[PDB]
Amino acid sequence: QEEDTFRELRIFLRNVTHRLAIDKRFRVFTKPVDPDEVPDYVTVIKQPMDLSSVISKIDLHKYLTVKDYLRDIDLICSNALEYNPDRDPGDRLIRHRACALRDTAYAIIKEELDEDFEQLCEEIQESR
Ligand SMILES: Cn1c(=O)ccc2ccccc21
Repeated sequence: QEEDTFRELRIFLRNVTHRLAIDKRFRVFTKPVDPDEVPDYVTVIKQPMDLSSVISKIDLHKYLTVKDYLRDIDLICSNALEYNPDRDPGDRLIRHRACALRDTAYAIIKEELDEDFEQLCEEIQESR
C-alpha cells in the first residue's frame, strides 16, 4: 500500500522523464557525456547526470519523493551551466537548453503532481 504509492510515483516519474527525453531541445541530455568525445568531462563534473541514468535510478527505486527526483534534474542543469560557462554560442545554447529542461520539468510537476501525493511520499520515506 505504501508499495502502491512508490509504484505510482515511479510510473509518474517515468512519464515525465519520457516527455523530457523526446523533446528535441533536450537531446544533448539524453545520454551520459562520452569520455572519448569529451575527455576532461569526468574530471570537472564530479557527479555526471542524464535522463537515461534518471530512468535507471527510477527503476532502481532510488527516488522515494518528487523532491529526490528533481535534485537529479537540477543536477543535469547545474552540470551544464558549470561545464559550459563561456560566452560562445555553443555554451550559451546548452545553458539555455539546460534551463529549459529544468523549468519544463518543474512546470510539468507543478501542474500534474498532487501535493498531497508528494506529502504522503515524504512521510512514508521519513518513517523508514
Ligand atoms: C551534456 N554535455 C555537455 O555539458 C558538454 C558537452 C557534451 C557533449 C556531448 C554530449 C553532452 C555534452
